Amino acid sequence: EYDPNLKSIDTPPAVSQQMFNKVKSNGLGQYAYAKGLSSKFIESEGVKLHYVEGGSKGTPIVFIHGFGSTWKMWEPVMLSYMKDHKVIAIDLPGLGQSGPILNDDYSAENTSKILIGAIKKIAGKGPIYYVSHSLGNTASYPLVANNQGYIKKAVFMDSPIPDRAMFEYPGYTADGPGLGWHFGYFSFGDIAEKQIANDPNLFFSYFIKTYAGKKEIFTPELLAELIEPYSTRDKLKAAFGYYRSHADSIRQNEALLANGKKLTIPSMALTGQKGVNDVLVKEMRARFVADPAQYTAIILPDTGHWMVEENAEGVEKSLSNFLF
Amino acid sequence: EYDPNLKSIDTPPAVSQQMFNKVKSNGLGQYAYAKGLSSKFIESEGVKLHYVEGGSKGTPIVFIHGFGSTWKMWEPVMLSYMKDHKVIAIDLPGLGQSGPILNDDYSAENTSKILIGAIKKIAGKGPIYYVSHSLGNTASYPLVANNQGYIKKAVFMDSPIPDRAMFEYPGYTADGPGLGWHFGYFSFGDIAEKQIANDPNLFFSYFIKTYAGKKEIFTPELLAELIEPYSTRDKLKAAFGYYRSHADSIRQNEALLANGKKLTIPSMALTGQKGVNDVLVKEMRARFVADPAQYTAIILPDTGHWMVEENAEGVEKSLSNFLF
Repeated sequence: EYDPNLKSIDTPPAVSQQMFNKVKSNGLGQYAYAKGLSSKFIESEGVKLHYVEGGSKGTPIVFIHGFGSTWKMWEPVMLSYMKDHKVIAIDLPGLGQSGPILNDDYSAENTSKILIGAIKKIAGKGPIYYVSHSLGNTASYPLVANNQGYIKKAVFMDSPIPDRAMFEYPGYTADGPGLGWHFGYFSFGDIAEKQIANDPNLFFSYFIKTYAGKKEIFTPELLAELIEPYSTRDKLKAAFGYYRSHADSIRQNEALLANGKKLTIPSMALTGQKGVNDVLVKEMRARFVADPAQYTAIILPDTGHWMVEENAEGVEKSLSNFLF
Repeated sequence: EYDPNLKSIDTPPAVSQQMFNKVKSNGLGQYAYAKGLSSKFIESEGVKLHYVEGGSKGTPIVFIHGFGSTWKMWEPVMLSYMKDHKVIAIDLPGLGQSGPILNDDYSAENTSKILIGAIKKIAGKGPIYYVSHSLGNTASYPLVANNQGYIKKAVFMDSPIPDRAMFEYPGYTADGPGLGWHFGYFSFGDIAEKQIANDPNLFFSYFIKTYAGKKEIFTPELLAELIEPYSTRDKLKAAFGYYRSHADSIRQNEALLANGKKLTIPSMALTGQKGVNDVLVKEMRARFVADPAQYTAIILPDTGHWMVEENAEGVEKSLSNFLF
């Protein structure tokens, strides 16, 4: 929730860059994976994807991060599940250590095409469970909707799936900046890319803390680890490509919804009370589920947008109860 | 109207600063006062306001600029009218050469109180005509609603007056970034202030051209003149205070309307088709005017948001036909 008293940092960009360098050179943040996990790369449709996996036996679980995150956001859950499950977290095209989509088509259909080809190779013949967060929800709906069966169950976390309401979210509210404003700023030419690349730490420290419920978790070192992956123009260009492509993704998802392809597999909207809250919950119920008997909605209390950082226990309990 | 084909500049920020310095050092832009016009300062409620005046006899006309402008935006109109009218253009609190509101209360009620005190000293016993553009519309509704009679006719240009719909304007649309996004960005901590201060020429060249119908008018030299007044953290902080204070301004204007304080004097919505377009026209007609017969709506075709820059003759004739 917007906090009018939150201060932005005044760290000089040069000092922040030293922090980012230290993260990479010391193999921290997105480059750090715990015992049991392996970092790999795979080519899909000419795009080199980075992923991390663990486990072997048991229904595979594929985790797709979003904006401000990489695969790394899933590490605690992956470690928790790897004893019983193959666990796979993939960096979204262009983000983390995955290469960019060079024709700039970051629409839901294109990213879904890229992801599914990789998933089929890494996860195998299935079925699998599919867990998505933030921009993962933008990248993934066609993938999930067109692969029900191979996807046995699916979870979308906090952020809305692109639909007609994305043309409606307000830029401003009685509480200050609204859900809609970043969809505009991030698709406003290359301005966000250029402005944020000048001082990624400044923008993201404020941005990340703003949507956190538990702000104290986000120490400067943790913030550096989180922001390093988004510290260059190429990574910001890729991230904001998702936003430029939203009108496309909306048209694509609206077509799926109208042309049969609602969800007939069990699905869950899992959100943070202090994050995006009830938007995804209402959205999926009203528009995305064929039978509400298969739909679970859970809003974690006192939890912001960064759900695994702030409430890994709540995320894990919700996923376990729903998936297994 | 967003332009996906418009490119941002690549001018180094140091080179842009040379341009801003040339503007100030040579008395260009907001510092250039045409023959017959006089630059002055007046204290109101502890705030030092800059204003420019011309003419002597005739019903006075007060002009209030908005975001991206200063008194300077009105100069051609002022020159047109000064032989027959006292003409007065005031820099909004904190903007142009006016000093800041130190407690950050840039709400409609506060800015209206500051403005009306100065206006009554400068313009005299009245009655007067009042003409506003962009953030001037945010600053001015209580002033106008509470001083009808002294204010004999009022014109609001392009931008909406803060009301309930300002909590609704979408951040994103099928045609790209929407009317709502900047209301959120500009009220998001001090992030806009800091990012734009790093390279004002980059942000404003793109912002200004995007909102223009006639983009060719905005040469680098004109843009240097327009951006210089918004080239420092203090000026940007004030500008974005109007945005932080919008939720206050909305509650204040809604309270006015709910207590029946609609306009009962002739009023006009004068907008640019390629600018904010029909939003203000519809808003004033539905919510702000007691008697539709007193209300004039004019949307200038092929004219963007910067109405006097882009169509000085159309603005002058529309104003003249309505006011005189």
